[PDB]
Amino acid sequence: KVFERCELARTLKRLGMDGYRGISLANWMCLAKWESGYNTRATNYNAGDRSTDYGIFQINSRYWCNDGKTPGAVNACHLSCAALLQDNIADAVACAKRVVRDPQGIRAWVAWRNRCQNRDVRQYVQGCGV
Repeated sequence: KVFERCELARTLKRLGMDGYRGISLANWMCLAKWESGYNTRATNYNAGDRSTDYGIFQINSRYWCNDGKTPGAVNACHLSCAALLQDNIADAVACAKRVVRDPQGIRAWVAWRNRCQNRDVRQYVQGCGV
């Protein structure tokens, strides 16, 4: 599913993402935007380490979810990477919260640092009433 801006915003907010660990809703929105364009079926394979990024937040199979074909894989989120390509993003949000619980925070995602960190990200939530 490809969420519309404000539709994604109201959802992430009801799932307790606004301010989760000091991270604003606008920031989560910015990450999802550049990471997948709000598309839950996004995927990206990394030939270097044989891993794949899944979903709207592009959660990597090497450390977070199990896709069954990644070497030295950990399943820190304890779920199938397939659960991360579903229309209902409850599991993706839950695993996203787990990722940011590590010392690095949202900085774990290179795309967030390059396109969201230290920049005005207000446009992402203006007009949604969140």
